Formats: sequence, structure tokens, C-alpha cells
Amino acid sequence: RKKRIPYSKGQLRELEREYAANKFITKDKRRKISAATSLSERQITIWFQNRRVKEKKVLAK
DNA sequence: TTGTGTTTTATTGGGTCC
DNA sequence: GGACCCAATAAAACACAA
Repeated sequence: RKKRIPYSKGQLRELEREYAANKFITKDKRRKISAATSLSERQITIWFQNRRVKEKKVLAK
């Protein structure tokens, strides 16, 4: 039960930018986002997974 | 400024790939 | 084959009606 740490503005900007380019992260873009954000590749994957739940939820209104 | 519904991280679990 | 996906869920933090 180790507790969540919200992502900074600069971190979210990199994630959002890449998401807008492709909803599904690739291995190489995951590596590069990790370098650019200091988030682990796992965190990034989880973020994309999470981000598609959000889009799904917001279309549905 | 505050209460609390909403949103954001993070885990767990089932399915495909197979 | 762990690596992907997505759904249900919890807890921390946020957003914004009062």
C-alpha cells in the first residue's frame, strides 16, 4: 500500500503530447519518454492505460 | 476557505497473443 | 511468453459549488 505521487506539469506535457500522437505507446517511445520524464517504463505504460480509460469515459459523457 | 464529489496514480485480475 | 490489452478498485489529491 505505497502511495501515489502525482506527475508534474512538465511530465504530463510529455505524456499528453505523445498520447495525442498515438493512443498506444511503442517500446521505443516508452524508452524516450522515460528518459525525458524520469518515470519508469512501467509508470508510463500504466499512464497510457489509464489515459485511454479517461478518453473512453469522457466520450460517453 | 471548506466538503465532497471528481480526478489522478497504482494495483489486481481476466483475456489474447496462442 | 512475459508483454500486451482492458475492467474494477482504492487512495491521494484536486476542483469548484457553496
